[PDB]
Amino acid sequence: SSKLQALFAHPLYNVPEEPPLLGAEDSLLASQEALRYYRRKVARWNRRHKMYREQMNLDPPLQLRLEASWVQFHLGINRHGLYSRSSPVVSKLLQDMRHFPTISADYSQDEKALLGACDCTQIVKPSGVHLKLVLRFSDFGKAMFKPMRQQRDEETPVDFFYFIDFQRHNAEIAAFHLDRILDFRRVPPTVGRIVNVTKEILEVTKNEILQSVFFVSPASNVCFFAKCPYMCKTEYAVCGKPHLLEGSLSAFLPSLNLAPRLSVPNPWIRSYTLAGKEEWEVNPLYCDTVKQIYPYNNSQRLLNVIDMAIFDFLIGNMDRHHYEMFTKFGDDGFLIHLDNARGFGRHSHDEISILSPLSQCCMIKKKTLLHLQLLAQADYRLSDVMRESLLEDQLSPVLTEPHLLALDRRLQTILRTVEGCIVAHGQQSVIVDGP
Amino acid sequence: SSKLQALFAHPLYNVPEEPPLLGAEDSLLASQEALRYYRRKVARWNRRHKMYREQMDPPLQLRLEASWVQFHLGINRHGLYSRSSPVVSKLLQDMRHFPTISADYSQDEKALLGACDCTQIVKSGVHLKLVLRFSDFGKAMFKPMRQQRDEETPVDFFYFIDFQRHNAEIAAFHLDRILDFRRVPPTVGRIVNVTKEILEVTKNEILQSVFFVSPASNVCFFAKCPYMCKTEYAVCGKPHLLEGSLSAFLPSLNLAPRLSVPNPWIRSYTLAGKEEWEVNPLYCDTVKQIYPYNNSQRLLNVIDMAIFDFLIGNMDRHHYEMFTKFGDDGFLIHLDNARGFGRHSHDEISILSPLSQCCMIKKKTLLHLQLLAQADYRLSDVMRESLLEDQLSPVLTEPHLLALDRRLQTILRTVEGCIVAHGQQSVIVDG
Ligand SMILES: Nc1ncnc2c1ncn2[C@@H]1O[C@H](COP(=O)(O)OP(=O)(O)OP(=O)(O)O)[C@@H](O)[C@H]1O
Ligand SMILES: Nc1ncnc2c1ncn2[C@@H]1O[C@H](COP(=O)(O)OP(=O)(O)OP(=O)(O)O)[C@@H](O)[C@H]1O
Ligand SMILES: *[C@@H]1O[C@H](CO)[C@@H](O[C@@H]2O[C@H](CO)[C@@H](O)[C@H](O)[C@H]2NC(C)=O)[C@H](O)[C@H]1NC(C)=O
Ligand SMILES: *[C@@H]1O[C@H](CO)[C@@H](O[C@@H]2O[C@H](CO)[C@@H](O)[C@H](O)[C@H]2NC(C)=O)[C@H](O)[C@H]1NC(C)=O
Ligand SMILES: *[C@@H]1O[C@H](CO)[C@@H](O)[C@H](O)[C@H]1NC(C)=O
Ligand SMILES: *[C@@H]1O[C@H](CO)[C@@H](O)[C@H](O)[C@H]1NC(C)=O
Repeated sequence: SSKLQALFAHPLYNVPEEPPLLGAEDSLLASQEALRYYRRKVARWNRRHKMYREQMNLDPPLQLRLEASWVQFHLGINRHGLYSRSSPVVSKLLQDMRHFPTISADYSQDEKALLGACDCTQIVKPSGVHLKLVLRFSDFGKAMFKPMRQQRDEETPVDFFYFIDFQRHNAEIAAFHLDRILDFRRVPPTVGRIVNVTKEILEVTKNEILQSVFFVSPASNVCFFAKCPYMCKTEYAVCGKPHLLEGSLSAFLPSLNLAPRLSVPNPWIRSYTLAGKEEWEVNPLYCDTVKQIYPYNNSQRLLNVIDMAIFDFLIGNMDRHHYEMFTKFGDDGFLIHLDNARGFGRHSHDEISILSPLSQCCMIKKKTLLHLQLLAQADYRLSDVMRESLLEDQLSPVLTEPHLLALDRRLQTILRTVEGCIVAHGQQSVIVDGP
Repeated sequence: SSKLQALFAHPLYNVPEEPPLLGAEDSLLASQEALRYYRRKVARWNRRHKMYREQMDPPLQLRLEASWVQFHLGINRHGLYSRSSPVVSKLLQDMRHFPTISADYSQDEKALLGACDCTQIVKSGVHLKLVLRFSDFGKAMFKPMRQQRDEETPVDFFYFIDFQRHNAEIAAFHLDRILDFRRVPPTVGRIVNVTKEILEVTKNEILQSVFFVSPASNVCFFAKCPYMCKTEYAVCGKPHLLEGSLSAFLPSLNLAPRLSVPNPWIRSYTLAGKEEWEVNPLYCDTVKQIYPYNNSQRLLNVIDMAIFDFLIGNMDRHHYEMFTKFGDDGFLIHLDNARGFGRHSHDEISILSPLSQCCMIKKKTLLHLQLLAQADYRLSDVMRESLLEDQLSPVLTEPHLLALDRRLQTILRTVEGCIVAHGQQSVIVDG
């Protein structure tokens, strides 16, 4: 039969989560306050669209429809995660980002600043994906489009080979599918899409700078480039073949005006060579100190970081410098796992230093451990349910077989690490229950 | 006598460097082209200053004998400045004493205004730094001392806070000069009247509006977006004076373009047991076959940079910068050393990975390290002596100074390990 279907039909994936949702105070957005904010944005967008049409030389207006996928997605964000388990709203949102036509395109706000005044210090930073764009669909929803990395390192002399995000777009897609399978529900829905850069980007953008950077390749391909990255001799161009370009689309979170977010540094982003001969991943003194440092003094926050370390270890992401949280949900709120483009880069190496929070603190959520133990059994094998889940995406296969099988190998390392913690402290100390 | 004086009088610190400079192609700037560019900027600044003052004095003239002008014209293929340079000595004094005439935000921080997004704010970033311009038209990067405790910055993680930030920029330059790397810009400490020398001289209305008087009757200025993100957001005089670090500006990118290059050893990896990462050569054997590390000079320069970073315990050298004119094999600029001198009781040997994996080192670099390990030229003694010249003396406490001796011994013991495995001929490269 189907292992993915058996997984979500399993009793474990149908246990109600505690404490139950109390409606208002547990939802991220207030429906009436958020809807009138979106209605003002749609009226704003229609005014710009009517005036822009007059400035050039030339359809019915757009209406904010409450039943849109992204609207229900935003209103569905609650204290338990970004989305619900076995959610038909997420399924509809994935299809909508995959098929809906685009109506506008622009740069991301963080890259509109780096249009200068070209300085290679703020351009060659890691984890930064230049040439990415924000697309707006016909239902007014927005997604972050990260195009596939195409240029080899000979075309980018400054880039170091083993740091290039070759798997960049595949990593965003597969990280969401693993998030759903693990039932963390902490990364935004993400799909692959083959995009006509001419029709769905160049012909819909109102940004004159983005219009001017499009050009025709000597091989008769349609391309757009970033000028400042080109001068810094890093990645600067992507091209259709001759029009179609493959990439990843990630659904936008609610506006920071409606839901502010904080960025918090990851205390385990770096490992340290301790004075011999105790190993870093096994020594608990660091976490013993972090446990006494706000906000890691409360149980939920440290357990959430341990969840994030397990997720990062599974995808081999060494670049989680910071994690983000919603302000409304306070310190005990869940962590948002954004920008996973640095994952799934090395299928033949497992960086156990990512697991350091688990191996040092020696505690784990009961829910998290049961899901990992279930995904290690043959009937629910993690590589099988992942491969099956990823067949839904337009860019199937998202992950090759070596990456899928590495998920099973890294899962065994996580469970074998849990065994080590239990030997040293007992199940009562390691396996923490939820309020 | 004086160990610092004995160091620079030693024969080693007076050997002429090969190959000798051939004048034109070895200097960074073309004198006549750069001087007319600076003269246009001074005329521009006088034009901006004449209109601004009318909306509410004799003009400024670009003087060739100014310290920073000779500093810029002195940059050549061998480093940012010359050994035992009286121009550098004058520049350190000028940045310490000259009055300011203008103040503004750094260019990279004018972008984050803002439009507040905490992702681009909590990035090694000093958001309260300012660029000051002196009466001789020279510019310096002012990084104020970190004052706010972590209770006032709920998002900041304690062991990541750059408490030693301003002292680290100063001490990193003094160590750069003592090592004779000559690769970081001259840097001084200064106790700055934030009212007289910043608020009353800036033409940026936003910077004017962020100044306020503390309830404790201190003069402060703050950053709005960092405050909302619950990170470091304010520094204060007591009630006017605030100490910080001043780093001399490099020439304009219009005159001398620079590239940023990722450090291939910024991260360490857990190899399959039980071979250690810093000792296993397979990684550098691969990097040696990857441009531009296939040529000798570039890899040796990175190894120099790793030695420097290990001495100061800087784990945050994600990128290094180079001048475009000098092409490959050019020297590396060691900028923004604010993350150094943070842990005096811990030695992160993974920083030394380029040396311990590649097992090669410059002959010049090794001889300077071997000399600085001897009692008569002890690195901690010459550093402590050198740092007494700064207004914020001692700049470094005793644990940080003594850690320099311990890390120097670790570097030398690593070289011995390389020589045992490959012999002196393979490890010690000549120029
Ligand atoms: N799913 C996501 N993946 C990656 N980054 C995201 C995602 N959602 C939001 N962001 C980040 O948040 C920014 C959008 O923040 P903002 O609050 O401006 O949203 P907005 O809807 O554009 O705001 P406004 O309501 O003013 O138009 C993006 O530039 C991006 O960097
Ligand atoms: N000593 C230094 N330490 C650290 N960073 C520096 C130093 N000198 C220069 N920089 C960096 O290099 C950048 C150079 O900027 P820029 O090219 O605008 O210089 P400029 O002289 O202001 O140029 P312009 O001729 O346009 O005025 C600065 O923004 C600064 O961040
Ligand atoms: C992708 O989009 C482009 C642009 O709309 C399509 O190209 C055009 O349609 C036909 C086919 O060449 C021509 O008569 C038009 O003149 C083209 N327009 C432009 C602006 O070039 C293209 O067909 C789409 N599909 C693919 C697979 O490329
Ligand atoms: C720092 O600078 C301020 C401003 O120049 C000095 O304050 C002034 O002191 C004079 C008398 O010496 C008064 O006439 C002004 O009204 C003061 N201005 C303000 C804003 O208070 C201050 O004395 C300086 N502090 C030093 C040099 O330590
Ligand atoms: C965690 O520590 C903070 C310290 O400010 C305290 O306010 C909070 O009540 C503590 N919570 C728990 C669950 O220990
Ligand atoms: C290193 O490789 C580049 C390009 O592959 C080449 O131009 C250069 O000459 C090589 N280095 C040496 C020392 O030959």
